[PDB]
Amino acid sequence: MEKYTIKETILTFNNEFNDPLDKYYKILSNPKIDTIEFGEKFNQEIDHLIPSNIKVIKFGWTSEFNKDVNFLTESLTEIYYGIYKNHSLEELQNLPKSLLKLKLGDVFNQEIVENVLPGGLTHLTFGEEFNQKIVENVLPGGLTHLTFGEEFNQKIVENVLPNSLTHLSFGDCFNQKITENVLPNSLTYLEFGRNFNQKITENVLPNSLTHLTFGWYFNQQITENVLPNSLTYLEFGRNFNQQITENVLPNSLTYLEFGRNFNQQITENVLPNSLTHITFGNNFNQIITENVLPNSLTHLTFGNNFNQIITENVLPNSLTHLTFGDDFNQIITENVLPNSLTHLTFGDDFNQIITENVLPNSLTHLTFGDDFNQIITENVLPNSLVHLSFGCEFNQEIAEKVLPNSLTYLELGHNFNQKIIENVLPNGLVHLSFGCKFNQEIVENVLPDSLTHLSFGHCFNQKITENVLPNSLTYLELGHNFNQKIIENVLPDRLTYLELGHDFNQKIMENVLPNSLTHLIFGTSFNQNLTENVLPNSLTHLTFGTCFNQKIIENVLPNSLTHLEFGPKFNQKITENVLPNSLTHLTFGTSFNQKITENVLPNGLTYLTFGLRFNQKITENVLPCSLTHLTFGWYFNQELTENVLPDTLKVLKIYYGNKDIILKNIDTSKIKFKIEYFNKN
Repeated sequence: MEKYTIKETILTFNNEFNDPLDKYYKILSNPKIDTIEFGEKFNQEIDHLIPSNIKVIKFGWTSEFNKDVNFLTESLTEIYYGIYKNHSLEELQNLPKSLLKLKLGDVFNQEIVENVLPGGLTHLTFGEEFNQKIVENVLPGGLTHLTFGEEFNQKIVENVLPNSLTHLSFGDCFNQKITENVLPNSLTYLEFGRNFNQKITENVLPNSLTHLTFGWYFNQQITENVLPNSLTYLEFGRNFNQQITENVLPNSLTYLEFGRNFNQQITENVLPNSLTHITFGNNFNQIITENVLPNSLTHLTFGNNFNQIITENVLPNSLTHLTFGDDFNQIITENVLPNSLTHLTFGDDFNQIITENVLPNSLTHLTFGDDFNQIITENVLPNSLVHLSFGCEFNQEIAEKVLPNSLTYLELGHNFNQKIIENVLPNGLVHLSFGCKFNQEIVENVLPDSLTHLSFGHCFNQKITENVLPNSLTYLELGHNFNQKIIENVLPDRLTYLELGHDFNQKIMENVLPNSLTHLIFGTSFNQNLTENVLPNSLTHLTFGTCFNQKIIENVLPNSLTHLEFGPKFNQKITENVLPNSLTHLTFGTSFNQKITENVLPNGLTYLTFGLRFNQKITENVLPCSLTHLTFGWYFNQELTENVLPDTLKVLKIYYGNKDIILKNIDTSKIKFKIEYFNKN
């Protein structure tokens, strides 16, 4: 929060770092760093202050840097400038001939002429404001990637783009005609920006283009033999809404995406059989008939407005993924969904009855939307289904033979609150999740013993008695309102994770928590005293919630515990032999402010974090002898001495505002550990 940081090869300065570099040469000469990342505030000379090991200088788009730069290392290969950086043409002419990748500053807006940009450059990106003409032999001859900024809107004529270019991206304002032989024969990716709305005729798109993306305003017809036979990816923009007739989409296309406004009829022999992915935009709402969709289609996504009926032999037998939008709510009868379909997702509005042999026997994943709320009877859900998710409004009874034996994942939605009796949930269910409103009794032999994960929503607040929870349960999450006593022989023997909710605040007696539990999480309200042999001897992680503020005496915290987190309100004395010797990570909450004497903190503790309000003196032989990471809070305001800190210490985390008081008696220039500062904002 007040430093620089090294990761892999990239050194990143602080986002607030604005200091001269004269003294960092040593730091920057570290032979394992390739790049420097500067931030928002840095605005200092970098001319002769950069060793030649760093080959990439990335400034970050909001950088405040605007210094004249004329002596970059002749080993630089990449540099990217930010929003406030300008250039003179001299500066660009002084760029090193090693440069391969360049983003110009966003202020720059002067005509670049011949023999200015580095000749060997391969990647060029113009700044936001650049909008000057470009003529022949201006762009480096071996350029491969060219990206224009927002404001560029100048004509591009023949032989200005290198015949080596593969990637071309226009910005928001570009809107000039593109004529024959302007786009290089090597181009593969072409992206137009917001305002491009110009006709595209034959022999304009090269024979090598694979990816074509239009932007917001493009809305011109696409005629026969305009799209090359190499195109595999075609994405239209918001406004494109022209009819696509026969033989205009090439026979190589695999991905087709429409934008918001496309809403034209699609007849036969328009969608090439090669297409695997089709996505419609928001407004498409035209009927699709029998032999229209390609026979290779695997993925089909409708937009929010689509709501036309789908009859037999419309969906191809290749389709595996089908996703409906908000508005779809048409009846689906028997032989409509192909027998290849594995993933079916409905949108908000779908709420039609689904009868016997509508859902194909290949379906593995069925997701309903907000409104679905019809009864589901026997032989409706197929026997291949593993994953079933209901939406907010489903709230119908689920009878015995409704859910298939193959189901492993059941998620019930916000409003579901019907009774669940025996032989409803299939043996084999692994994940069961109840939504907000579920609050019905769960008696025994209801939850399948195969279940491992069980979580309840806001409202569940029913008793859990004996042999109710399945034998294989490893994960139990209780919700906001759960506040019932948990008794002996309720939690099963393989439970490792138990999370209690906001309201839970009942006493826990001795043989309640199983000796398999490793993780215990108390909610906001828990504030009951914990006594001896209550917490099991397997527990490694203990987290207290907001309100827990009871004194912990000896032989309460188990001898297995490694990670202890107190909550905001915990503020009780901790004396000798209370924290187990196994502890390695200890975190106090906001309000803890008690004196800590010697022989209290386990010596094997490695991570210690005090909270906001802690402010007690630290004397000798108080801090653990193994401690490596010590963090104090905002209000800590005590002198630390070198004889008080253990020799193992690696990192001390401190509030900057109080450094002068905390480090009064510490030569920062002779310590073996690293000091990290934090701010209030």
